[PDB]
Amino acid sequence: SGFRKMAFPSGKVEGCMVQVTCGTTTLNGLWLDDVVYCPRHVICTSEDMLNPNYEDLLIRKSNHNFLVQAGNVQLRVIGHSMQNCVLKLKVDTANPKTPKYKFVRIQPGQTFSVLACYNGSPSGVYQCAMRPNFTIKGSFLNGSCGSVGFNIDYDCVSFCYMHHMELPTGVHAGTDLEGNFYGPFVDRQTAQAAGTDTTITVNVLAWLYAAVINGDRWFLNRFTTTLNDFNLVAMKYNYEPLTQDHVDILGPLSAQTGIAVLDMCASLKELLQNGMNGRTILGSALLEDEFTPFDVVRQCSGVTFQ
Amino acid sequence: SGFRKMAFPSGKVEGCMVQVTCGTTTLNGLWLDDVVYCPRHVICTSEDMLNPNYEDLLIRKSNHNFLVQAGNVQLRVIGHSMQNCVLKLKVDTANPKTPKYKFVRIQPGQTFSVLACYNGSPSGVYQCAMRPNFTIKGSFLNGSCGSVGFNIDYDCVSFCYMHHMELPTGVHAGTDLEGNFYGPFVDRQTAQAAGTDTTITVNVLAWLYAAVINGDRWFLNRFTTTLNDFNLVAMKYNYEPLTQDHVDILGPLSAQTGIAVLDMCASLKELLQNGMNGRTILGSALLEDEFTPFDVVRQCSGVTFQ
Ligand SMILES: *[C@H](O)[C@H](C[C@@H]1CCNC1=O)NC(=O)[C@@H]1[C@@H]2[C@H](CN1C(=O)OCc1ccccc1)C2(C)C
Ligand SMILES: *[C@H](O)[C@H](C[C@@H]1CCNC1=O)NC(=O)[C@@H]1[C@@H]2[C@H](CN1C(=O)OCc1ccccc1)C2(C)C
Repeated sequence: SGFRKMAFPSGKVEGCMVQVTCGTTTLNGLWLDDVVYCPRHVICTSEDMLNPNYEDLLIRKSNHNFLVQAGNVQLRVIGHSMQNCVLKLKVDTANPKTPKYKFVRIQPGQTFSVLACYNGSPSGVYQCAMRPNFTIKGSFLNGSCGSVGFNIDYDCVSFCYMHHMELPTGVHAGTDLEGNFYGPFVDRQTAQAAGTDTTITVNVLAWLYAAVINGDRWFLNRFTTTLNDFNLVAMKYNYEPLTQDHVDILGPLSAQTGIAVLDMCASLKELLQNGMNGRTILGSALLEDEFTPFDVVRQCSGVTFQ
Repeated sequence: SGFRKMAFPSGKVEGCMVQVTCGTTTLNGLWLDDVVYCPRHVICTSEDMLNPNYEDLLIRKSNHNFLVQAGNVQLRVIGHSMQNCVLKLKVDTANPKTPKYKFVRIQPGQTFSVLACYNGSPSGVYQCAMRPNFTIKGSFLNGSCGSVGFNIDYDCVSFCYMHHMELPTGVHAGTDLEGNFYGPFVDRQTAQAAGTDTTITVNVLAWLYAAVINGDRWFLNRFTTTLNDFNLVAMKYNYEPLTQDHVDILGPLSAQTGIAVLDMCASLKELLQNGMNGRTILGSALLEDEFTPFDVVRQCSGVTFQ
C-alpha cells in the first residue's frame, strides 16, 4: 500500500536528450531517429524575443549555426525546418537509443511525467497535470526549454509536451511535439497570462478512492446525492462539472471499494462545504486533483513497463 | 521557477533491475557487475515466513533453484551467499549497463529516489525521505521487494535502500545495500510496528526558503527568536531540535533570500502556533518536511547529472 505522486521511469527519454545551441541561446532537444526537435525560439536573440518573425529569422540561418551535442559527441545538422513552434533539425546520425514512440496531444485533466533537463543533461523527473487552463505547474529554470513530458505504455513512449516558457504567475506553458501550443499562448514576450483555472473534479474523486483503498475512510458518509445536485455544489467551489462519462470511468474504483460513485460525490460535497477540520487524506490537507483514475488504478494495482 | 517533489532520472538504475524467482516467491534484484542483490526472504515459503532460520534455509538451496531473468534473458546463477538480510547471487554475466555506483547508508531526514519495480520491470519513480523512525512513506505492493532507493551525484549512483516489507501502519521498511535494516525491524513476520515519528525541522525550514524563492512570502514576519526559544516550541509540536549545524546548512538559502535563519524560525513558530488560516505554501496546506536544504538548492538552481 501507499500512494505517491509517481513518474514513469525516465530512462527511455534520457537517451533522447541532447543540447542545442544557436548563437547565445542554449536549450534541450529531443533526438528521435535522425531528427532533433527543439523550441523554435532557439533561433532568437534577446532583441529578437519581443516581437520576432520566425520565418524571417529561420531563412537567415545556416545548418552550421546549430550546434547539437549528444553527450560529449557533436551531431552534424544537415537540414532544418520549422513545424509550428518547434524546429526539426535533421542530423547525420539516427539515435540508436530511439524508443518506440508516438506524438500524442493530451487533454486538460490528464497527467504526464516531465524529465527536467539542462544543457542536454537530465536533472529530475516529476509528475504534472495539464490544468484546465492549459498550463502546467512545473519546475523549470532558464535553460530548461526543450524538456519533454511523456507517458509510457508498455514499451512505447507517448510524448505529449515540450517546454517553452514561464507565465507571470510562475506556471508553465508549452507545445505538443507537433509544435502546437497548449492553450492560448505564443512564444513571444507579451503580457500573456494564464487565465482562470478550475479543479479537476473526476481526479479528486479518483484520489478519494485511492485514499479509501489505502485505509483513509473518515470522510465517508451514508448520504448520497444526484449527479445534478452534486454539480450545483461543484460550480460554487470552482470545480469542473462531473459527467456521466466521468462516473463511468470511476466504475472500477467504485466496484473495488464498494462505494458508489454518487456516494463518493456526497463525501466530496461535505468536504467542500466543511473543509477537513484538521484531518488529512493521503498525507494532504488539500483535495488533490492531479491523479487520474488511471493513475490510481495503476498505482493501487502495480502495472509495469518493459 | 516552481517547486516539485523531484526524483533523479532513473535510467541508470533501470538498467540494473532483474527478476529473481525461487520456488513460489518472485521479487526484484539489483544486478551490478556479476552479482545480483535481493532480499534474503526470497528463499522463504509462506510457512517459512513466521519464524525462519535463514542460514538453515540457505544451506538447503542450490544455485539452480534461483531463476534470474534480465528482461527476456535468463542469467545462470553460479554462486550464492547471504550478507545480513540480502542475498548476493553470483551470475555468469557482468551487467554491461553497470553504472559507477556506491553503497551508502543514509541518515533520517535525508531523501532519495525510489524506482518501484515488479517482476524486474520498473513501474514508477518517486522521492522518499528516511523518517526519523527509520521508515519510509512509500508506495509498494506485493512483488515490489528488491526495488532500490538511490541518489545520483554527477554520473555516480549512490544506492541507499532496498525494499523488504510493509509495516501495519502502511509505511515501509528495508535495508541498506549491505543488508542492514534501517531501524529496529526484522525480515520476520512479527508484531513489529513503526514507532513514534517526528517532523524534520531543518527540512521544513529549507522548504520555507524554497517558498520565498518562489514568491510565497505571506508567512514572513519581522519577529525573531533565539535558537533555544525556537527549540522549546519545536518539541511541543513534535519537531526535531534544530542544531547550529542545521543553521549553518541553511546559510546559503539564508544568504540568497536575505532572511536570517533565526528569522525564518520565528516564521515557523507562528505557523506552528497559528496554523496557516486557509492559505497554502507551495501548493500545500501542511508544512512539508521531505525536502532537504540540498534538494531546495538543487531545484532552485538547476544541477544536472551526466
Ligand atoms: C527556455 O529555457 C525558457 C524557460 C523559462 C525560463 C524561466 N522559466 C522557464 O520556464 N523560456 C523562455 O525564457 C521563454 C522564451 C522567451 C521568454 N520566455 C519566458 O519564459 O519568459 C518568462 C520568464 C523568463 C525568465 C525567467 C522567468 C520568466 C520566449 C521566446 C517566450
Ligand atoms: C516483498 O515484495 C513484500 C513487499 C510488501 C508486500 C505489501 N507491501 C509491501 O511493501 N514484502 C513482504 O511481503 C514482507 C516479507 C514477509 C512479510 N512481509 C510484509 O511486508 O508483511 C506485511 C504485509 C504483507 C502483505 C500485504 C500488506 C502487508 C516478510 C519476510 C517480512
